[PDB]
Amino acid sequence: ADDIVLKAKNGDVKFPHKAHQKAVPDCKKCHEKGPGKIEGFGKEMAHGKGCKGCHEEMKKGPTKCGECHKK
Ligand code: HEC
Ligand code: HEC
Ligand code: HEC
Repeated sequence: ADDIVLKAKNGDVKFPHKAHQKAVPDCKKCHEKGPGKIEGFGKEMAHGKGCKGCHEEMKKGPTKCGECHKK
């Protein structure tokens, strides 16, 4: 649905694929080739302009460790 768990060898990341909708009604923001899986995505990405990127972008959202990686 919206709740998506991103397996990580450094602590899984709980991503709410919902609140990120009303906050970013634009799905073309992340989904470039349309809704679906994202090819290439990864660490550098998540930390880059994948997750934090946006976060640190607006200074909103978890940008510190532990806030994403929960053991
Ligand atoms: C970035 C903040 C996103 C926005 C905006 C939207 N979605 Fe999304 N979606 C995102 C991720 C990170 C993922 C998983 C892939 C990954 O790289 O981790 C997804 C996945 C989907 C899927 C596939 C899951 C499934 O149902 O099988 C769909 C169908 C999907 N997303 C649809 C969708 C729609 C309709 C959105 C706007 C209403 C939308 N997404 C916004 C990240 C982001
Ligand atoms: C902008 C394009 C974003 C991208 C890309 C991602 N996130 Fe995000 N996130 C964003 C905002 C603006 C906020 C604050 C809430 C709001 O009003 O939109 C957040 C918040 C989170 C949170 C915590 C919010 C909560 O649950 O209360 C988490 C855990 C989070 N974001 C995770 C996350 C992940 C894992 C992403 C990559 C898959 C990701 N976000 C991308 C804006 C954006
Ligand atoms: C959410 C906004 C995150 C924050 C904050 C940080 N990281 Fe992260 N990291 C995130 C994701 C979504 C992923 C990949 C999970 C997936 O499968 O989608 C990662 C990955 C890592 C890794 C590599 C794990 C692996 O599987 O190889 C490392 C070593 C890592 N992250 C470290 C790390 C550090 C040091 C952080 C603070 C500076 C940090 N993460 C925050 C999402 C998020």
